[PDB]
Amino acid sequence: AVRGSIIANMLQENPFTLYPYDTNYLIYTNTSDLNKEAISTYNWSENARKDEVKFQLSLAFPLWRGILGPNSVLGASYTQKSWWQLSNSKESSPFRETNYEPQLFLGFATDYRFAGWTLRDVEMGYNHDSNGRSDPTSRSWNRLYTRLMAENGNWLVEVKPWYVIGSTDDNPDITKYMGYYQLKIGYHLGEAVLSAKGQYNWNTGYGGAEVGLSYPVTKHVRLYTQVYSGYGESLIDYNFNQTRVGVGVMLNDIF
Amino acid sequence: AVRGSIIANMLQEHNPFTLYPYDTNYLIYTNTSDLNKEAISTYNWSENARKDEVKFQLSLAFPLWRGILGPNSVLGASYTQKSWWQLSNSKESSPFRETNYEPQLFLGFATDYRFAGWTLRDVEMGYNHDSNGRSDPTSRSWNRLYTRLMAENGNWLVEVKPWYVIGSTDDNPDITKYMGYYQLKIGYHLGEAVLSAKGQYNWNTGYGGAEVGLSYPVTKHVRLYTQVYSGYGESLIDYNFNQTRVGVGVMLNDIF
Ligand SMILES: CCCCCCCCO[C@@H]1O[C@H](CO)[C@@H](O)[C@H](O)[C@H]1O
Ligand SMILES: CCCCCCCCO[C@@H]1O[C@H](CO)[C@@H](O)[C@H](O)[C@H]1O
Ligand SMILES: CCCCCCCCO[C@@H]1O[C@H](CO)[C@@H](O)[C@H](O)[C@H]1O
Ligand SMILES: CCCCCCCCO[C@@H]1O[C@H](CO)[C@@H](O)[C@H](O)[C@H]1O
Ligand SMILES: CCCCCCCCCCCC
Ligand SMILES: CCCCCCCCCCCC
Ligand SMILES: [Ca+2]
Ligand SMILES: [Ca+2]
Repeated sequence: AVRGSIIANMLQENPFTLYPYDTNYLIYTNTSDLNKEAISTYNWSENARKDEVKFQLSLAFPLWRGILGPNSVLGASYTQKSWWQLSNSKESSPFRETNYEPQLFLGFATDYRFAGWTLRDVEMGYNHDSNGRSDPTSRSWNRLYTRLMAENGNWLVEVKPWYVIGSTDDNPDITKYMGYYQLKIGYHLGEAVLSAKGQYNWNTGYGGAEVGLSYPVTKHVRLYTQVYSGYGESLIDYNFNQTRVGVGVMLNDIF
Repeated sequence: AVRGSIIANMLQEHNPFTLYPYDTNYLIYTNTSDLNKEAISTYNWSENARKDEVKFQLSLAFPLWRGILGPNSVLGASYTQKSWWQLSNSKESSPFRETNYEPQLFLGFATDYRFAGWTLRDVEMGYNHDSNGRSDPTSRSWNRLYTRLMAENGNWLVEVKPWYVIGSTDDNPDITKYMGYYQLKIGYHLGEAVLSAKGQYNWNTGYGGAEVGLSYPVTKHVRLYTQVYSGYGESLIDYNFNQTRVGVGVMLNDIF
């Protein structure tokens, strides 16, 4: 029963109640640069705008609680990120890009304590990340990963290392830009949450950072502001660098 | 509270890391009688389209303001998303054929109006946008002002949702000929099993479509689910296209 424990939440016991995995938000954004050369096969690409509506849905699905003892769970998750040219009525406001991220995993709610920090989540599983397109906009990669989440007072730190498995023919140099792990830091400043999510490949010099700030405006809606800077904001832009700023609303933050 | 009442659920305060569902949430593997290659001929991969597809629906309710118009009312929003995915079509890099995005803003009320055995439980008024996220020439969209009314009686649930089309429907001008002005939903609780039927019919044109389903709990959060769709308007790109589609897979929540 811990703020930010995905798995501890999933263990909690009516049947019309869904569980979140990651953050759920809808924001209005502008990017520094639109990647028009990657989406050149789309008819509307020449007239693509830098202002878009960005949103993420993310859900956890407990399938088997107690598979490996009282504090474990066989679970699934689904994260979806979409970039939508709403203001671009000239081209019938199309979606530029969606990322679909299903996962299947074994999760453990833990309490290992070291140096003031408490390891709360240990999660191991399969991750698929694709963009739902055909050639040549198709982008896709699969990962075996471990997610480890620890908290210390107002801090939350999450490390997610992975191993790429299978084909990456659509984007074979993706690990050059994405790296082999993802770091997440949350900071709780009163009821406000400062957040940072990113990757850095130290042998290639590539990475990207997502910084955010949210605060409850009501007991229903949080205000949320986001900056993304770097490579790999979306699969179609994994090898593309830009800076994006957005404002909007959020249900859940990382803790 | 009451099984099947979206509004009654939305009024229950909870732990802020719990979402509310609006419609059903499911993931099924499907085979259609006919794939509408014609409508999607603009896509490079259209002629190698395969009749087997993954279909899934996500649907969430978002309480914005409880008590806006009294203790049993709510200002809310919903988002329903349906996707058809050519998973098996590795030859074309398994693209999505079609997604429908259905955001709503509404005023809802939890009621207790009993009449001839049936108890009206949900009264909902709001705005609906239904788009496919495409550009010319595959773009399909329509806006609607609707009322949703849900009533129950023993093992039965009946939901009627009549609407009024508003604004331009320039991507699909004759959409009302295949969809109609209302949607009917019937749920039946047979033990832990749920029979469901969801449909529309235009009496003046003879066009319609129906979706029948059966689900059974495997666990407290997961159900096995089978679906048959038959008729017109399964998706926006197929509003004027007739097909029969059968699917099997898993479900979180059924209609009650
Ligand atoms: C924090 C949210 C950013 C607000 C910026 C949104 C409005 C800017 O919109 C801009 O209009 C231009 C011409 O009219 C387009 O060509 C640009 O690509 C578009 O970004
Ligand atoms: C509520 C925790 C009771 C204190 C016993 C936990 C032992 C952990 O040990 C220490 O605890 C301190 C907090 O007491 C931390 O600041 C130290 O850095 C940590 O190493
Ligand atoms: C039995 C002691 C109860 C009083 C605990 C107050 C001490 C606050 O100390 C806190 O201890 C936590 C537990 O290790 C650490 O995680 C925090 O980082 C630390 O500051
Ligand atoms: C989102 C549109 C702006 C209107 C603000 C909605 C106000 C929140 O509304 C209400 O606040 C009450 C007091 O905390 C609670 O008792 C309710 O459960 C909550 O919904
Ligand atoms: C059971 C809840 C529905 C979850 C939908 C996830 C489907 C994964 C999509 C994969 C796209 C490439
Ligand atoms: C919390 C996330 C809600 C997402 C709302 C998306 C609305 C998309 C409309 C696109 C149709 C063309
Ligand atoms: Ca693909
Ligand atoms: Ca459109």
